[PDB]
Amino acid sequence: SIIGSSIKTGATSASITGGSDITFALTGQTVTNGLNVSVSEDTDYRTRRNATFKSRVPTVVNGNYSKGKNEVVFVIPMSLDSGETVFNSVRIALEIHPALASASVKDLRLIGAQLLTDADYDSFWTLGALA
Amino acid sequence: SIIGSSIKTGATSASITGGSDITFALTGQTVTNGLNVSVSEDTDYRTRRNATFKSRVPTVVNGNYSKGKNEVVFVIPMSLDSGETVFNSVRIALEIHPALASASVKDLRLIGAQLLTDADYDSFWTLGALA
Amino acid sequence: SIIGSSIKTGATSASITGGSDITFALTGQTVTNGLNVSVSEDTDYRTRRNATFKSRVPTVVNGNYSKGKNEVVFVIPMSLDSGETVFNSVRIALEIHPALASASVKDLRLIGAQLLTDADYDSFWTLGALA
Amino acid sequence: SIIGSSIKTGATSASITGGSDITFALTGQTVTNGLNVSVSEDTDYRTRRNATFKSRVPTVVNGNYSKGKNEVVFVIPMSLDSGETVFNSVRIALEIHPALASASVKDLRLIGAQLLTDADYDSFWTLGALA
Amino acid sequence: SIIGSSIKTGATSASITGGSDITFALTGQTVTNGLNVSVSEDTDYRTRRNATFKSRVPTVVNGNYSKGKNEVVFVIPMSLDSGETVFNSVRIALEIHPALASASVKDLRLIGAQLLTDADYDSFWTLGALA
Amino acid sequence: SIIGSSIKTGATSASITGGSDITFALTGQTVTNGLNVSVSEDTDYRTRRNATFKSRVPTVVNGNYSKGKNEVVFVIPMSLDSGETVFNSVRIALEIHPALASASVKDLRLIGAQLLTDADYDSFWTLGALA
Repeated sequence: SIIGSSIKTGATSASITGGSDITFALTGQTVTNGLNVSVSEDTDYRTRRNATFKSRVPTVVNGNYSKGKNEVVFVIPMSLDSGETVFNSVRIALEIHPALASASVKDLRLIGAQLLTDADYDSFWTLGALA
Repeated sequence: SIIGSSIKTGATSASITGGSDITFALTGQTVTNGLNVSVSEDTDYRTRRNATFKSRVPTVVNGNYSKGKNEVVFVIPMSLDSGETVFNSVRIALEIHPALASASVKDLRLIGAQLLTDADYDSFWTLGALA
Repeated sequence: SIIGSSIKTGATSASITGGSDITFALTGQTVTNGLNVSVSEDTDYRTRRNATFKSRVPTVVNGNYSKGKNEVVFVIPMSLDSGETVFNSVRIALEIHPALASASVKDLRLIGAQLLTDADYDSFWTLGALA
Repeated sequence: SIIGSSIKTGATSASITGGSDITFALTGQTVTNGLNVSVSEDTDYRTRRNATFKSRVPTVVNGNYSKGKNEVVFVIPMSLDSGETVFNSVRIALEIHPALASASVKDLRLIGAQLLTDADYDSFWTLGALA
Repeated sequence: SIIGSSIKTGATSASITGGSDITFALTGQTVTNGLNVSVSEDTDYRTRRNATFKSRVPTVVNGNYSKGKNEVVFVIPMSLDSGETVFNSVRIALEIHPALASASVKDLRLIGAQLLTDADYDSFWTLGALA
Repeated sequence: SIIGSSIKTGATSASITGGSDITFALTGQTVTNGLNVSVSEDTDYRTRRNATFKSRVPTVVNGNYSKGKNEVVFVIPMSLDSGETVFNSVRIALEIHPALASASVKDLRLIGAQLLTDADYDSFWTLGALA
């Protein structure tokens, strides 16, 4: 279902037919080049979904610029039966050279979002199935 | 607009209002535990957009499981004025522990894709703006 | 009057019948994982009252959490007759394990603040009196 | 909410709109320069809230006096799911040079209490949020 | 024009009759003792105007205070016909001893600004004239 | 207050609603590549405000120009309780490459002046705040 899948490029926008809200607040977990915001709507810190935003800037090397990198890491911590608590992590990193078109940047955001949420990729994401 | 942003958990589904289709086909670029599919709709091999799916399953070691990891990377190549061709990357990795709920797996997929597209973060991704 | 003193747990709130306001503003004195705010209402830099907020979040290590620590220190500087300026300190640290109830966190804040102000301990703080 | 917060100085007194009483009795835990009193109103020793009072006196060094230090440590012990029991600790230490005004000492007690209990600082104390 | 120039001291406030707005957002470039905010309104990072704020607070040596230093640097980047990209700088550093009058501090800010924006100095700033 | 501040670019001109005049006359202090003009209106040299103007023109290396540098430093001298006399400084240095737009030069002058004299930055300049 990965091979021969179809996804929209240059989409006008994307949206979500969704359920309840969730709201971020500042965590004050020291994070270099970024922020930590957790959801103040979960009641138990030991399992509060949080998210970390990072932004590395392009490097100026003798008139040549490297691509920059903007990461987000969203985390669901869960307490195992063993007592050891672990982390379920969705990470999305977007690396862009400044010379790319402002429109292609947003096309890239939306095409990644489709790669996450489309049904064609359900087997891949959930089961790990290649091809 | 990161601090205080609001997104949806337990969404029924996500969708996209957008333009033209793009179709994938298998590339055969060797990728370990993975798969390269490029678009058959772009014509120039230099600038032909391609994605790569890597997959690693939860493996049991010493009686208990290790969280598994499913990466995707979608790439827009562009030739720079200097001659070197550089890649523009969006990379989405998703690491799940086997104990997570089937429903919370899709909640992670949708809450991650919602961090790319939702206008609240629109200033973050484009401008690299921490606020 | 320590032995046998009585204070309130699960208080709805605490309040203060008192005089003039004092307003804080950011100082920029470098404080690691922290923040210096001094009063903009005192005028002399020598004797200008200032507070410092340090914050350390619960960090997971080897599958489980470590209790976090939030310090404050409020300082009244005074110049001594000998010339050396000395600081007068009230320091309030609060260490919470993530498993504590949200309500018991505020119960700790109020039961601690009630140990400063309640007249039973009034002889302890002023006179350094153990009884 | 820490930056630009307002608190009362030279307050006449502070109080607590509160719930049920709690009473301290002598613990006989050997504590240097101080006492241990636990609440005889909790029924299970393994989780009896206790408090420890310490008083270090000013040091006389050739006509010069160091500030003295009066600590209180209030502790909620809690039994984890792991079986290991840990301690939730509010600690309040007040360091005063004897030459400070008797009125400024009590202003310092009350200003620390406000720093604990005011709503402006809820985010800081609970979440660990700086600024 | 520099010799004999007249500028207002003890001014109430300064203003600017001008054109379009520009807004700053936090860059996420790591700066020692400092901050980087760039222009959220310029669309190409390669030429995004940005400002960097450094701050050092007065340091005390055995009762004697040192004048502190607040720097700002504002940069217009431009790429040359050489391909090399050069930074066009304006840097304003204000060094104040704590004992200075609160109003003399703001008089220094305003008198510095007049030294940039009065016509008497146009020849100096633009060309480098020393009369 | 620094993050999110708004300031005018492409401004026509800046002005100052202010108090009394002050006039400069040539000091006759020898300054390399520079000039010293002090205040003809302060009566005691010991505390006469003075300004020093330095200038370096763009230098050409085999056809390539170097950004030139125009410095100004303005000084309020004050004698301390120590007897020691310290200089209170504001220093503005404008470094321009010859290829920059004539109007962008004056826009830099005006935007630098706004960075001193806008309210958004009061906390930064006076105290040293970095937010």
